[PDB]
Amino acid sequence: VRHIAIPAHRGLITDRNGEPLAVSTPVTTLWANPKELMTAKERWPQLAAALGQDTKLFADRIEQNAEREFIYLVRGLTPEQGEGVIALKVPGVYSIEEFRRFYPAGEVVAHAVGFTDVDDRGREGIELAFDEWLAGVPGKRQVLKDRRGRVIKDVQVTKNAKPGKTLALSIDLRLQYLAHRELRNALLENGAKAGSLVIMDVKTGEILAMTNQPTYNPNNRRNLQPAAMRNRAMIDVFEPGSTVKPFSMSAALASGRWKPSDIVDVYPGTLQIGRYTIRDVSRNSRQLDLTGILIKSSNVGISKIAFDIGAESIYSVMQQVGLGQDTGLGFPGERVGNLPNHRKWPKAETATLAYGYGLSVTAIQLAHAYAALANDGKSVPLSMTRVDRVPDGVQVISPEVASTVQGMLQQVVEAQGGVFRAQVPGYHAAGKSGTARKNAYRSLFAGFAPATDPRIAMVVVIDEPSKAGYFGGLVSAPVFSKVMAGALRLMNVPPDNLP
Ligand SMILES: *C(=O)[C@H](CO/N=C(\CCC(=O)O)C(=O)O)NC(=O)/C(=N\OCc1cc(=O)c(O)cn1O)c1csc(N)n1
Repeated sequence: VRHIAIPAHRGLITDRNGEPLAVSTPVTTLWANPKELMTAKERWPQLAAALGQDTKLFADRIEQNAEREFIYLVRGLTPEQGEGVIALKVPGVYSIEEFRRFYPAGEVVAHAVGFTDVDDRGREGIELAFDEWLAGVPGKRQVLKDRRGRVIKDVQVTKNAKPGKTLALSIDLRLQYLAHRELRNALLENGAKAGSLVIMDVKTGEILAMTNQPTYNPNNRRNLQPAAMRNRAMIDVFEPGSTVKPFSMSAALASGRWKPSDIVDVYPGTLQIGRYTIRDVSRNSRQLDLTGILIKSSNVGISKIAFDIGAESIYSVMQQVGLGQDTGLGFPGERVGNLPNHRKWPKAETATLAYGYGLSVTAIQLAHAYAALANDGKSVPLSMTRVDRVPDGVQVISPEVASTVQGMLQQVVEAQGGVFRAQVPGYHAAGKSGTARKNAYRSLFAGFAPATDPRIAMVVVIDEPSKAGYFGGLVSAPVFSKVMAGALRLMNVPPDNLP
């Protein structure tokens, strides 16, 4: 080794507004030439103490490595701590300017921003996904070692350590803080195991917030269990249940055979498909219109519509909105989930698909799907980075069918017997709850607002609420209301519910 690489300054990660999220902070690494340290043995106890180390263990280490010309003493200390060891004037001890990451928002954006390893290389989240952009390239400086390893002179500074590039995230730190606090509070109040909350800008494909509970302080990574490190919104796959019925309804409305005032008979709240029985959660209905099917979350109702239209039209919509499909985000450990397909769709698979059983999705897929519906049936590619020029997007559902589904979803939140807990102060809000049985449950609420001209889509996933109430509308809906209210206010969205 006659040439050494100067660690590059890792690029700044900021939120959409330039609020710092990952900052490269100067640190100092101490290394030694054992052949030189072996000539200053009386100095070892002073040095042993200065680096923390036990006196005899430190000496054993230098005696074993006595023939080597380089070893690390201690990596990434505070510059002043490094200074304090250099000030001892121990022959063979040399310093290196190094970089370590500091995460100002800490636990609030841990899962999204991720973290770097010992070597300042991206390991998790955005740190890894954008490692090439962030890392830059180290620089080579020529050194002059006589023979014993003693540095005489820096001959030629050929290549300079090119710093990493800045990266602005789509995340709004104000919305992220609001989402994190409200999800944390919901978990406490419901005695929940875990939770996820995703906020999307419907017009840009931007992830405005992505929070998971439990979270970790990335700055104090020691002791940590992977349960708090899981980026659940992108990794945890679940059956979306009744939250996918608006998509089955979109295929119904696009077929030409269905209108919202159409009536379905769901009595007695059960439907036998030979060996299999479709069962409604509440079984006190007979005739329901299409909005009623969504309000009462009738699996029987949607299965009957599904038999009429075919599972092919339902599969298509779900697939086009991104459920069980690649998000193109390239995040570490990102699960794609599953949208089963068939040549010939059997009656049982048709029903289960219509009501969200069998298929598995991520919180991120569900939010993106709701964003397409909120964005007048137009799907915009997902983004974790600030979007300056909006991509063209794909018309996945017709503007008219999307507008009708929106009105129905507004009625799911507003109408008698609906999800009144999702209601947003001064705005019309639209959405659908879900309760997936795992005897444990996953509480879901997906929606968007203002129901008039939608701006933001939101998915709230509450994993295992241990209180008497577990339905998505009891558990996840009040979280949506609070976070949606705060987000509409922060983005200065005009109210649509005035006289
Ligand atoms: C939608 O998510 C449905 C219906 O329940 N949804 C509710 C409950 C509130 C209410 O309407 O009274 C909501 O909107 O919050 N979810 C289910 O049907 C699921 N589980 O419930 C039990 C169940 C499961 C099942 O497979 C079945 O055929 C019948 N029942 O009763 C569910 C759907 S996917 C999954 N893992 N669970």
